[PDB]
Amino acid sequence: KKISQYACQRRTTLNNYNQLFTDALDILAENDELRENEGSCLAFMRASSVLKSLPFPITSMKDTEGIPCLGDKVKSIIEGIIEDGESSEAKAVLNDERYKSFKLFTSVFGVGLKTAEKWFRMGFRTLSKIQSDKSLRFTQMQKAGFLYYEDLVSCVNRPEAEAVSMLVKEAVVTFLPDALVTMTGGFRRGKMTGHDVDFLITSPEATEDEEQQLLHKVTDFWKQQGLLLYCDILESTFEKFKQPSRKVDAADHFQKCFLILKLDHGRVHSEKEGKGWKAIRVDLVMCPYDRRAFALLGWTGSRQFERDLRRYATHERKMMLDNHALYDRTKRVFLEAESEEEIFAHLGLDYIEPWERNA
Ligand SMILES: O=C(/C=C/c1cc(C(=O)c2cccc(F)c2)c[nH]1)/C=C(/O)C(=O)O
Ligand code: NA
Repeated sequence: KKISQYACQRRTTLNNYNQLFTDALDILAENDELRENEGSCLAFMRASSVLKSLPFPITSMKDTEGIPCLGDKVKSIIEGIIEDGESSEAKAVLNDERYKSFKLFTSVFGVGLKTAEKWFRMGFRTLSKIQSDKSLRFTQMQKAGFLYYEDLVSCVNRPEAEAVSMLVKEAVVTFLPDALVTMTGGFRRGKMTGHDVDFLITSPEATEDEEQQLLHKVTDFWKQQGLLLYCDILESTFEKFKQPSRKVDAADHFQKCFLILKLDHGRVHSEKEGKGWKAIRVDLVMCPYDRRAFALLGWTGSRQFERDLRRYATHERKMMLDNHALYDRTKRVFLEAESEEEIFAHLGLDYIEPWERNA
């Protein structure tokens, strides 16, 4: 059969046989994001995504025949890597002063594209020179980002993610004992590591007020217990009867919080001390019970899988999909789902397992 142009019609597992090509294409896509070239960024992301789905490594240009999303620019990059095992294009990006600075500065929690650009234009090149500067003013997010930098830059492993899951579940059930807590993001897709641990929380019997107060109760409990190192709660802007997003990259309107938690080493059951704890980035999302499948699907990712799911729904099925709902423009009805499988069925897609969504 023919490989689909949509990530939602491909099985993308963590055994990537084309890391030589995709690491180069991911660097080129990231540079186009920095250079504000959204179009070229998207073309490299789609090419990298399709190669990640292959069950074999590309070893000749003939191997690329019949593969979609491989334009002439991309094929030149693949050709170059086949030639000497390296990408001269990606090598130039890795040695570029702006690219190096952007990667380094945005590696700090609280620093995005605008602050990284600002510091570069000010002549900063190292985090040591930024942190020690007496004229710079930092946001509370950046202060936390610098204070817990070494812990946050070290990858969160599965024993740590599970230790955090235990803490989240223990805190949540204290206030809502019927609540369902699910680990989402990369770890749900089978990843060994991640930069953070994400969770979806839902309750079948909670009221609108109970739903709203849970993240405040849980974070106050952790603040009392001296485990809350950073906390930012974004209130819900969810609209029960609004049509799903038409945007390329849909925004999530559910109540959520961006945290840094103190994880004591005694809570981690691993193969393996220092201060005896590690700072961990944790995100919590609270959603209404009836929207739990849409939120789970959205938060499981990957970002490319989500983009293609929504693009397929729009272009192929005249349906509108987002983290909150699924709307059928032809039948003029919202479609209900109690599981991810039901969402895939509504869209006419064969079910793709979470570990097959690493697009
Ligand atoms: O990999 C991509 C990100 C989506 C995504 C969401 C997350 C987390 O936030 C996350 C991380 C670790 C643990 C955890 F529980 C949650 C992980 N995957 C996107 C590509 O497709 C690309 O950029 O090419
Ligand atoms: Na950052």
